[PDB]
Amino acid sequence: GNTTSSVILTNYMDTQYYGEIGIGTPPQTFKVVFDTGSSNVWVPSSKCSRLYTACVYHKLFDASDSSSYKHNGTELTLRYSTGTVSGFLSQDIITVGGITVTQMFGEVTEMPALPFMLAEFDGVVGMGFIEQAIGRVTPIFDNIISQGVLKEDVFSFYYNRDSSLGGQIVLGGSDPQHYEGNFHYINLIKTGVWQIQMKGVSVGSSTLLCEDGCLALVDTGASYISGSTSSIEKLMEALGAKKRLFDYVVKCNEGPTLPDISFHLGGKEYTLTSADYVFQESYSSKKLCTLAIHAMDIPPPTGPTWALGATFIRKFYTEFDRRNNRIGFALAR
Ligand SMILES: CCc1cccc(-c2c(F)cccc2[C@](O)(CCCNC(=O)OC)[C@@H]2CCCN(C(=O)C[C@H](O)CN)C2)c1
Ligand SMILES: CCc1cccc(-c2c(F)cccc2[C@](O)(CCCNC(=O)OC)[C@@H]2CCCN(C(=O)C[C@H](O)CN)C2)c1
Repeated sequence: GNTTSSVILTNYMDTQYYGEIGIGTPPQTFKVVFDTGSSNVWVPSSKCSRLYTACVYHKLFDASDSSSYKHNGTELTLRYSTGTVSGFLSQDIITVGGITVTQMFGEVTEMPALPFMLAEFDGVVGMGFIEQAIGRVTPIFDNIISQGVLKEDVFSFYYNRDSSLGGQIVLGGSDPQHYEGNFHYINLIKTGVWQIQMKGVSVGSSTLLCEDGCLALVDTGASYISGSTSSIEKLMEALGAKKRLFDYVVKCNEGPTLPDISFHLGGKEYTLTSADYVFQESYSSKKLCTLAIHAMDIPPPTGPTWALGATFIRKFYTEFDRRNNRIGFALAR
């Protein structure tokens, strides 16, 4: 097949990037985040108790409203760093862009208030490998490969700066409009996860972290860049940032003067200036500005690892290659 189809993404405050997918006949619309860090697709369910407030505020899937719905009903539990969602498995036809697929997805009957009452998205579409899929359910992208409609077996991500297009994901290729130059490709350490070897982390001129090498998970569902607590504690100390309850902050006036942060991947230096990784709401010295970096300790086998999230993707257009098991990087525009 020659097909390459694009899905438009809505950018909410440079934290949450989501798009729309139909489910069933007639299609039921859902706002979903496309996450390379998880392999499962799930949406809120009409069987979700209203005692969970998230199921009131978000859109619910009604199985009996779709004639293509096929019952499964196996228990499913997904674990994130934030907590757990629970539900049961179902199967229906899912539309993404111009592509339709019959897909096994979760129907979530348990949706904790924290985080999900802060979610502008209804659900998640896992772009990860089947190796990470709870219940070993075929991921959506694998079902798309089987259809052989794609021009290529690769898919790419584009995240924009809030201010116009929000963001775009392309299935089957990349969009030259949103990147310049050529892609620099880096192989995955192993199949089953989107992760690449990182040869170190630099603050300004000196490389202060990840000196002997570390893991970098490219995560399209990650809002920030996240490293191990040990790494971050040293990074923020070097930047002079102060730890709040949630975030790391710096005096808003000092933000533009913070040094650059470079990530060394595939022998090349990937730099993020203070303008890239700092939220500047004001430049006043009397206000504190949030940093787009924080600490998250990812448990093995996946961790300990860095996570390169929207902060990183925003500057660098990312191509995910299934056929060759590699990740391309190009300057975003
Ligand atoms: C479906 C992923 C997920 C799971 C749990 C909570 C949230 C969530 C949330 F409900 C409300 C606000 C913010 C978040 C996140 O900031 C990411 C939001 C969507 N990602 C996006 O657009 O990246 C461009 C998360 C907050 C906790 C740490 N996060 C993760 O661990 C996400 C994993 O990297 C991806 N599976 C981000 C999102
Ligand atoms: C703003 C203080 C803060 C710090 C750290 C985490 C949260 C948090 C949280 F606890 C629970 C849910 C969602 C969030 C955030 O989505 C960021 C999550 C990080 N994800 C990640 O690294 O994925 C790999 C925030 C939710 C509100 C909007 N956010 C902002 O950063 C707004 C800033 O105040 C703007 N200056 C993100 C909040």
